[PDB]
Amino acid sequence: PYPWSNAQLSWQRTAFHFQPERSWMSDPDGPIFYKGWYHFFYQYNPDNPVWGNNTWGHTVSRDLIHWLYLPLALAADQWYDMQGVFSGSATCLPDGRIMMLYTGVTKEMVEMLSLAYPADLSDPLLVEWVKYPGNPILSAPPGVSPTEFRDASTGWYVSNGTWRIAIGAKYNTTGIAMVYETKDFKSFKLLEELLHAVPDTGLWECVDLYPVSTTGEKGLETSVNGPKVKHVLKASIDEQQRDYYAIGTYDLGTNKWTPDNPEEDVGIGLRYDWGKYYASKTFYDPKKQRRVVWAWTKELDSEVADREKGWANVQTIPRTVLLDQKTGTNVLLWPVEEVESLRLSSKEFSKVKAGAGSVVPLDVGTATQLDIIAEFEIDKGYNCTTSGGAAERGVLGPFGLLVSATENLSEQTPVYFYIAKNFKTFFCLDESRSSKASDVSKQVKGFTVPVLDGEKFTMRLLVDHSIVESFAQGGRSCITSRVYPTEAIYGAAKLFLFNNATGASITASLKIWEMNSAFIQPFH
Ligand SMILES: *[C@@H]1O[C@H](CO)[C@@H](O[C@@H]2O[C@H](CO)[C@@H](O[C@@H]3O[C@H](CO)[C@@H](O)[C@H](O)[C@@H]3O)[C@H](O)[C@H]2NC(C)=O)[C@H](O[C@@H]2O[C@@H](C)[C@@H](O)[C@@H](O)[C@@H]2O)[C@H]1NC(C)=O
Ligand SMILES: *[C@@H]1O[C@H](CO)[C@@H](O[C@@H]2O[C@H](CO)[C@@H](O[C@@H]3O[C@H](CO)[C@@H](O)[C@H](O)[C@@H]3O)[C@H](O)[C@H]2NC(C)=O)[C@H](O[C@@H]2O[C@@H](C)[C@@H](O)[C@@H](O)[C@@H]2O)[C@H]1NC(C)=O
Ligand SMILES: *[C@@H]1O[C@H](CO)[C@@H](O[C@@H]2O[C@H](CO)[C@@H](O[C@@H]3O[C@H](CO)[C@@H](O)[C@H](O)[C@@H]3O)[C@H](O)[C@H]2NC(C)=O)[C@H](O)[C@H]1NC(C)=O
Ligand SMILES: OC[C@H]1O[C@@](CO)(OC[C@@]2(O[C@H]3O[C@H](CO)[C@@H](O)[C@H](O)[C@H]3O)O[C@H](CO)[C@@H](O)[C@@H]2O)[C@@H](O)[C@@H]1O
Ligand SMILES: *[C@@H]1O[C@H](CO)[C@@H](O)[C@H](O[C@@H]2O[C@@H](C)[C@@H](O)[C@@H](O)[C@@H]2O)[C@H]1NC(C)=O
Repeated sequence: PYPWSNAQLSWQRTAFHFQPERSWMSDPDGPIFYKGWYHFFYQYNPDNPVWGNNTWGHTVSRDLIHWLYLPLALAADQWYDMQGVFSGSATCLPDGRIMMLYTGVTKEMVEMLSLAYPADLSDPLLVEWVKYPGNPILSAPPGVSPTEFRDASTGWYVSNGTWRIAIGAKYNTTGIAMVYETKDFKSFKLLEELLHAVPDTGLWECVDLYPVSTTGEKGLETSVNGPKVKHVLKASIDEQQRDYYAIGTYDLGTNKWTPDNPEEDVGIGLRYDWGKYYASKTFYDPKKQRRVVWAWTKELDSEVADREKGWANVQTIPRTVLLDQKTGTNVLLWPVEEVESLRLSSKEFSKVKAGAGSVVPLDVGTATQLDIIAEFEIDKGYNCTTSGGAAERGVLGPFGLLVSATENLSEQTPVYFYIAKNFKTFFCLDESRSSKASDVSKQVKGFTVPVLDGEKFTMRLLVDHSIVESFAQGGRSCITSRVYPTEAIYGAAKLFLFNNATGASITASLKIWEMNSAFIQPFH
């Protein structure tokens, strides 16, 4: 347990990530774009920087970056949600109505579906929210435990006025997605056919079903279906606390979602992000025609420090989701382009050489609010999770960057590539020496990333105080983590290009932008 100082703790607050004024924040709730505003809701504890007393916080922005706080949307003030207003999604009907479905928890820990809607649809800020007088609207079916009945998805249209929603759950150890039909969002009929099921995964929370285009570069409206359309099915795997997705096809007539590759099904395949990244939710953005993904990153320090600093957890910069057309077997996640409006000034590092076992300093000034874009070239079984990080030297790795580093390398956070034997390219983030404090996470995170002939090894890094977001090969693989250094803070945080390979030297070109505050404050 580290004697954290006020100066060390205040430094952890983010400059441009969404974060409430104080206290605990969790799952993204009912993201929508309505009347010129991006709407974001989130699990929020009014009382303490720990999970509990769940309410829905509410915030708005013109651009998905410059957020403005609004009053609480939903409180724990009805018998059916007295134990908490858990997560939920929004469906926007063609008549202009917004239906917000959420799970409310009773004093007996019973989870039941409820309906909320705006008190005034003419208000673009959607400040006030009303709970349907006839709540609660749906309780667990005979095969599902009433204490584990959660997370209604955004609905998709069938025909004749009927919509479909997904509620994840489990049969014994099999993860499942149930589908309910409705016409009025007040009565729900359980379909006999499950959306999909995968053995040995466990509880599926926060289930997401959405379509992706195979030809374009735009997101698809949630109800879009066809023979040229593929469907991503995503679930939060409760037992692991990590989000998994799979690429497949969905048939309206059958209601079955079928994976493109059974060996990479939901829960046993790929993730949006290989780091700390949970309860991810997507919404369709009509203005720029994107599908955007929200996900929260938990603190990786001690609860003692969380209580000391008075706040816990952040949301990541929202990302676009698009099908990787060059592989056909993964998605591409990339920060929304509006993050670039935070860029103040740039510095370029052209063709910087880094020999075997070397470390090259990159003078950028302050290295705590950065947007880094780098390309790597190599001049003329492994597993990130069980590797020794940047210390484990190989013939063609590890090489990459050192963020949140100290002058004398006493604290460092490597984000790196590793080429192992055909070639498997690994992308990892190494926490093992991030901080001199022992009451923080020290794991090494990462996975393989596809690298195609003719491509340079590229990485993007978003450095924002206590949170780093990393992107390999244009977003084929992402790693989000938290850092809590004791010395590598304020002016003392440095950036390094590093090569700890033995067999080769690397040549990197970089560009580094300093990043402004998102100026997240209350609404005017
Ligand atoms: C979750 O796990 C439980 C416990 O294993 C499953 O219940 C078990 O179902 C078995 C059938 O697959 C039962 O075994 C045999 O039943 C047949 C029926 O003709 C008989 O020939 C023979 O005498 C066996 O007993 C077993 O009795 C039962 N175990 C318990 C403790 O209840 C459960 O399956 C689900 O519930 C049962 C009651 C059936 O309705 C199944 O169809 C149903 O799937 C597992 N849950 C799921 C969703 O698969
Ligand atoms: C790379 O190395 C890591 C760390 O060893 C592997 O992840 C670990 O997988 C273990 C299972 O193979 C998990 O350990 C336990 O599994 C048992 C099942 O018998 C559970 O009952 C128990 O609760 C444990 O969880 C463990 O969760 C996991 N460790 C960590 C730190 O994540 C990894 O395997 C891969 O990742 C895991 C999360 C799954 O997705 C696997 O399917 C997947 O293969 C190793 N990857 C390799 C060898 O390819
Ligand atoms: C590149 O690889 C080298 C070789 O692994 C890395 O140097 C090694 O760093 C580790 C971690 O700090 C050192 O282990 C330490 O040992 C000391 C006692 O000697 C112990 O007090 C610590 O608790 C820790 O276990 C190790 O000394 C050192 N090895 C060598 C040969 O230098 C180096 O850090 C890597 N470069 C990076 C990450 O930029
Ligand atoms: O906040 C409600 C919302 O969160 C979800 C998905 O994140 O899971 C709820 C869940 O998570 C909490 O569990 C423990 C609290 O004991 C805490 O360590 C963790 O950080 C929390 O996120 O709560 C129950 C426990 O009561 C767990 O089954 C589950 O992980 C989602 O299901 C829900 O809508
Ligand atoms: C939810 O609200 C209640 C009443 O306002 C708070 O007391 C809870 O705080 C927790 O419970 C009290 C009795 C004490 O043990 C404190 O240490 C706890 O944090 C609050 N619940 C949560 C989970 O923050």
